[PDB]
Amino acid sequence: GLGGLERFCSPGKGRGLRALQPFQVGDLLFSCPAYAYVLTVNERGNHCEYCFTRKEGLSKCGRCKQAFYCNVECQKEDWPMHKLECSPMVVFGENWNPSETVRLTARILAKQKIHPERTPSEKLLAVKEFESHLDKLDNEKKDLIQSDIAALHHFYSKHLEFPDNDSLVVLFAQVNCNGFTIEDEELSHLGSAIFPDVALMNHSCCPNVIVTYKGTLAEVRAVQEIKPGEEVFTSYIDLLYPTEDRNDRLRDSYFFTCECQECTTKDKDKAKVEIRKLSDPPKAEAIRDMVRYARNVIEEFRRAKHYKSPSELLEICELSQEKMSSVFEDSNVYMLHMMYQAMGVCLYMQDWEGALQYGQKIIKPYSKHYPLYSLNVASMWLKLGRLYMGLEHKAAGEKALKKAIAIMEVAHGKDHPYISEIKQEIESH
Ligand SMILES: O=C(NCCCN1CCCC1)c1cc(-c2ccccc2N2CCN(CCc3ccc(Cl)c(Cl)c3)CC2)nc2n[nH]cc12
Ligand SMILES: C[S@@+](CC[C@H](N)C(=O)[O-])C[C@H]1O[C@@H](n2cnc3c(N)ncnc32)[C@H](O)[C@@H]1O
Ligand SMILES: [Zn+2]
Ligand SMILES: [Zn+2]
Ligand SMILES: [Zn+2]
Repeated sequence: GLGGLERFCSPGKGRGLRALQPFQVGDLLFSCPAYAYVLTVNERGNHCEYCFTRKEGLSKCGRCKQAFYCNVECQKEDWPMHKLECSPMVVFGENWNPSETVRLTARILAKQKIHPERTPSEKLLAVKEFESHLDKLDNEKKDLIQSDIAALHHFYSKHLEFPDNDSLVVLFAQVNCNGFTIEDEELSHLGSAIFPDVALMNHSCCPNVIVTYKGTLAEVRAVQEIKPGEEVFTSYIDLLYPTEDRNDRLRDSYFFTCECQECTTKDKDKAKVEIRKLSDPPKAEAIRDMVRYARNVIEEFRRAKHYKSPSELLEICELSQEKMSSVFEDSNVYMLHMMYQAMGVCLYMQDWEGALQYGQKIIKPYSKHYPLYSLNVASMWLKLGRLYMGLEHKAAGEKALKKAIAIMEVAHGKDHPYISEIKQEIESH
């Protein structure tokens, strides 16, 4: 196993990770190399397929022209995994579209055939031992898994010997329960991976650890002091939202209800759903209605970004904020979500001024709603800093870049390449 830690039976939480020694804020508890991993399609050409290094001048795979590498070594090392997609991409052509979940599951199957023995990524929890929640699956989820199984057979039958359908619904449910997405310093999606020992950790809305990535390596660092005997908890979800919203997401994606201090006390719920203080305050029924509206526009926008124009997307943000502002304060998390979505539309449109004015309204409430060390508030400071720097506002930029570094030093470690990059950005301008 891992030094200073141990696997244990967490009452009402199945298996978990327990500390056998003290850990201070910013200490690295452990690292876990990716068992299986996949670079997201939209990041091809930007990062090396094998090690996830973000570099200019990456070598293109001559066969498929859709895999990029640091050099010939990264290329040869990725071939046992790349071989699953190389020829299929050119033969299926435009028809090649398996979901990221399917791309990852294919590599797990390939890894199980090549390396059946326990890997260095499985010191405490093995891939085969993963929780699946098979018995909890409803018709909607079973249908989704069946769509994934059909795509797995459709695109990856060349090198893989598949187990029966029942073993594959168990596998896909394990991947849903235990899979990780890898994000960059701005929380932008890079890919998906399997980190078995990292999947041992249970959830808390007040976590004592944070997971970050150093290429394909997962790193676990304390964001609170951890004493011997204490369970080590990470957050599975976005902690901006009130208790009900967090537990709806936790029940839906992870089949459990959280009972952490935050969910029990609901301390942050009041400010998260802050109401405008006005002559004749809004009635309880007016609040519940606005909240119902808010959750519906979130869903509406999520669907809309796939097919609506950037001006239509901003229109939804601006109009929903207008309707909500009659009842809701600007610091209210539903206003924040729409402002964050509007900021993203500006960034894509390269409207740096527009992005900056949204970010400026988001950062103070973010700090108030998120825990002391948070990747979401670090990433927002970083975005804000780069916007200021880009728009020639160097003093405001250096200040925001340093605010981001202060959180990142705890979460990513002092020596993290993302911090060396940000420091080079402070140096240059
Ligand atoms: O890293 C992520 N979250 C942080 C905490 C992760 N840790 C890791 C150990 C504990 C928590 C994260 C991972 C994934 C991810 C990565 C790989 C494969 C499938 C992934 N997804 C899983 C969720 N699924 C949603 C719908 C669903 C749910 C259950 C079922 Cl059964 C079905 Cl059918 C469909 C979609 C696929 N995705 C994500 N999205 N947002 C966030 C996501
Ligand atoms: C990635 S696994 C974590 C390790 C898991 N406990 C095991 O024994 O394999 C995620 C699953 O653990 C359970 N879990 C995690 N955090 C929990 C919590 N705070 N309360 C209850 N169950 C939790 C849920 O069943 C969830 O789907
Ligand atoms: Zn590389
Ligand atoms: Zn290729
Ligand atoms: Zn909680």
